[PDB]
Amino acid sequence: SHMLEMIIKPRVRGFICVTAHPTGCEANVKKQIDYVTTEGPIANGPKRVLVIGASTGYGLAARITAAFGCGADTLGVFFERPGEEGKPGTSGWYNSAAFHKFAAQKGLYAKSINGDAFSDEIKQLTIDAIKQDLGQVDQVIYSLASPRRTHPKTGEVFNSALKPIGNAVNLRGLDTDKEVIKESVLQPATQSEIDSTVAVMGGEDWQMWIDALLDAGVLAEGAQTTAFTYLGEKITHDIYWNGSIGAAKKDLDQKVLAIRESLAAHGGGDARVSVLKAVVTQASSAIPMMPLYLSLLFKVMKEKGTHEGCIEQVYSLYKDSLCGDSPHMDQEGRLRADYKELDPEVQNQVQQLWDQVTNDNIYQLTDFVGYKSEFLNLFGFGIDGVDYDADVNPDVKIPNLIQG
Ligand SMILES: NC(=O)C1=CN([C@@H]2O[C@H](COP(=O)(O)OP(=O)(O)OC[C@H]3O[C@@H](n4cnc5c(N)ncnc54)[C@H](O)[C@@H]3O)[C@@H](O)[C@H]2O)C=CC1
Ligand code: NA
Repeated sequence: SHMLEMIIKPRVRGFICVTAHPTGCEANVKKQIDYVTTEGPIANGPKRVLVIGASTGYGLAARITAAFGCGADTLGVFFERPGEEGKPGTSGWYNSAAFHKFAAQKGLYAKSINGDAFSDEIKQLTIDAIKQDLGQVDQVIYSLASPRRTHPKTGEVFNSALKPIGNAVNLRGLDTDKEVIKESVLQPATQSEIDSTVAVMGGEDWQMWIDALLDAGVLAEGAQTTAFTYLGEKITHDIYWNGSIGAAKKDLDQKVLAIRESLAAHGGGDARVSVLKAVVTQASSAIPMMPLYLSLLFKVMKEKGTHEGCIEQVYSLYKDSLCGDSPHMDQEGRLRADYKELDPEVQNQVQQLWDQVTNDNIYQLTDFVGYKSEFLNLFGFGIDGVDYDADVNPDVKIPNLIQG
């Protein structure tokens, strides 16, 4: 009778929210779109863009930036769960439904492919879509965050590890359920754990993608590809940059060589690793220390007027560096968009606060309030203008969605 609709509220445990709100996710996507259109157009951008990991976080922001900033037709790949009666879909599903809605309103092409981007099947479906619709693509954004990867050949399942390397580490953090500041000791990764992490979050699959598009002739001349990375403040180095996930990110710096080699022989193509700031996403919230680190960083950067989320960061990456006349390069040939997080004065303040925070001063020393708000926003909760009291049909459909 009324069974087709429901009132959807957050159900949160740690860094996991098992519900998502379709109306709220739509409004969140609209907010990011309106940011881009308010900042204004970006000149000399790609007009045909493939985003791998296009449904949430930085990849969603890249899709929105490319489409509503550069005016691009966009093809997205992601791995999300559709809604069904009584069972809300994932936020990325609802985000992507909204993206298709708003793109079509603006007369922009938007097609998506839902499935495992690590697989040959999904690469071929993507190839088929480009051939049918666009001819070629000018830019490929590589923005996957995953705990696992099934090798497309051997069928071996690799699982990522988020551990330090060498020595065990005493890592402080904020338990967001209990609101306590506490520490735990993380054991170092074994060689197998490191290899598995490089296999998942390293650059092999990115390479596989560019080669497959190349072989099929659906990569255009003067095209560009970038994969997102994080270097972070020195305080994050034990768990991130110099940890197992860092070994994977370091591999991007090496794969950006052979991939760039393949592309540069193809009409003068290129590849870069783009370094971005820490933001609240499904991925970051799951990394040890990150909820505490983000709570502090948010506070410090807000004090300086430099706080940004996904859309602000990616908009500036496109405008300043991917398409801009004065790009921000480092000594490694990485594109850097993260310098405001890495400023020595910011690092110093974050470090001082890191060593002062307790159960009783969390709200005086940090922006845990902001962290919590942004975390809920990911899932479509706490958004302006959304009536959370209203029943909603969780079964939200997407036109031009190819299910793998
Ligand atoms: N979150 C952060 O602070 C930062 C993240 N980055 C990097 O940006 C990239 C994206 O991260 P986030 O935006 O944080 O993650 P996210 O969790 O918001 O998004 C992950 C995306 O990958 C997709 N995905 C995951 N597995 C897939 C699969 N097997 N097949 C197809 N799609 C799949 C998801 O659908 C989603 O679109 C990552 O490389 C991450 O390391 C870089 C700087 C900092
Ligand atoms: Na992403």
